[PDB]
Amino acid sequence: DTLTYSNSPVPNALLTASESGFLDAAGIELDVLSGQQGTVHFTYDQPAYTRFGGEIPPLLSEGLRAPGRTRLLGITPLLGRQGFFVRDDSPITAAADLAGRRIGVSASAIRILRGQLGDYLELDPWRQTLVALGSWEARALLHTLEHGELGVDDVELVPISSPGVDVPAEQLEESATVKGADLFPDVARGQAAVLASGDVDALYSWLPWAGELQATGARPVVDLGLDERNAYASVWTVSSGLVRQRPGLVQRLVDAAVDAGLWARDHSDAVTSLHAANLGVSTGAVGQGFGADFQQRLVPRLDHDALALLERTQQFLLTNNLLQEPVALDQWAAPEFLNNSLNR
Ligand SMILES: O=S(O)c1ccccc1-c1ccccc1
Repeated sequence: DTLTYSNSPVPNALLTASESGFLDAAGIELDVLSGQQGTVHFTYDQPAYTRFGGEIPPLLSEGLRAPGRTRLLGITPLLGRQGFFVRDDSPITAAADLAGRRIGVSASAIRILRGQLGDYLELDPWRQTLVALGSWEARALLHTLEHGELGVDDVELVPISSPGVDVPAEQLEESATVKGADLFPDVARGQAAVLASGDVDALYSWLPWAGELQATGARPVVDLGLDERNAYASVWTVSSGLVRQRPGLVQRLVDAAVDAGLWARDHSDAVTSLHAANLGVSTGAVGQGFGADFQQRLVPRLDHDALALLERTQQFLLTNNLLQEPVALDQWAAPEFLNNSLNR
């Protein structure tokens, strides 16, 4: 069987099972989304599509635009090097030092931080979701400033380009695929340039990108990766029709991901390498961006703790008016598959 797919620049068992051959053994082959069909990464508008990535796009799709297109198969928390980075030679060493400083943030993050979404509700799915992706920077800045007893009104918000948030339709359509290596090439190099421009004092970085940025001679004012309140819940979705019509296929898919997740625990280097190749980053940055032992946490989850993390992100979206009505996670989830896999 053939399924179209994609994954965000996050640790996940779908990519792992695919690259390690577990899916092939299960008689499943995945075809990654081309840049020309890239919007599906945000819209889920395909009959046999599966994605494992950030939770914001699917939450918006299910809760704001097209309820019912997907079912949730599992969750894999994400937490690693994260925060507002400054050059090593910057006199800024504590959160309090950010007072009155120039914080580079995406236009999307500025809308959220200002509490002024503008035309948000009128935007097409792609641009609309990109506004919501400004949430990473927004929450990170709020948490960071709390450390110095500061608020958003105590700093200068300066518009800059942020990876994954600023993705023009032309860039997407011109990209070979939605793999990080194609869509997000040399992120750290670009962020290092912003910090060297003399017009910004700090900017937000995370994922392996933060690992490579750090290597250029930069550091986070506050490493948000050290506090779980900065974690996100990567979600694994599949077209709802497959769940209802081809449960056998979905079960084989989930079984393969679980086996791949178990296998990953004893093949850390291979898992690091396949993620590094997929994202187009150094192998060392993967561990920094996802956590040193992320390979031990690849078996998908649907336990209450995992669902609570997903709910936490959903609440940030609701509070900030990015979502008006919440997605019923228990209804969205299709726990029977993962449950059957773990009971083998
Ligand atoms: O949750 S998202 O998939 C996501 C999560 C983390 C980093 C990048 C992206 C992304 C943004 C735009 C297009 C493709 C990926």
